[PDB]
Order: sequence, then structure tokens, then C-alpha cells
Amino acid sequence: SSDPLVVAASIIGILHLILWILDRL
Amino acid sequence: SSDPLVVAASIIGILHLILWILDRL
Amino acid sequence: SSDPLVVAASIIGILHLILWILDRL
Amino acid sequence: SSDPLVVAASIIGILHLILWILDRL
Ligand SMILES: N[C@]12C[C@H]3C[C@H](C[C@H](C3)C1)C2
Ligand SMILES: [Cl-]
Repeated sequence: SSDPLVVAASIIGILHLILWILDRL
Repeated sequence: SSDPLVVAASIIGILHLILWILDRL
Repeated sequence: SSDPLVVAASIIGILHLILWILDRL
Repeated sequence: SSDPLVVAASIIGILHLILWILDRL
């Protein structure tokens, strides 16, 4: 288990890489 | 719970995405 | 122990830096 | 506590933002 803020940052991180990849594809 | 280092990096990761969006718009 | 979604985001974050370094060079 | 893979990704995430700022400034 993890802190809700860490879970929130994990969702944000995944979206970050997706947008970063799409911004180049 | 999460380690303090993980909580700190979570805040930093959120900041990182916010900065990337603002810098992309 | 960490939430599985946090472990997934950790793997994705590590990949993110690898790709980021490769794309800048 | 947090998984070592999460701790590693936290260190790497912090380093990632540092490099992003330096390259931005
Ligand atoms: N990039 C991340 C660092 C830390 C571990 C994992 C989830 C959160 C917090 C964002 C990847
Ligand atoms: Cl955790």
C-alpha cells in the first residue's frame, strides 16, 4: 500500500510519459 | 504509508508534469 | 511494500528518464 | 515503507526534474 498522494503522483507520472510520447509521435 | 523520500518525489513528479504542460502550451 | 499501481508508475518513470536522455542527445 | 523499485524511481524522478530544469534554464 502507498500514500494517496503517492498514488495520485503515480497516475500523474503515467499520464506524463504518455503525453510526452504522443507529443513526439 | 510511504517513505518520506517517496512522498517528496511524488510532489516533485506532480510539479514536473505541471511544468511540462505549461511549457508546452 | 508499495501499491501495484505505484510499482507500475515506478517502472514507467525509470523508462521515462531513459527515453528523455536518449531524445536529448 | 516503500518497495526498493519505488525508492529507486523516486531518486530517478528527482534527478529527472533537476535535469529538466537545468536544460530549461
Ligand atoms: N515518478 C514517480 C516517482 C515516485 C515513484 C513513482 C510514483 C510517483 C512517486 C512518481 C514514480
Ligand atoms: Cl509506497
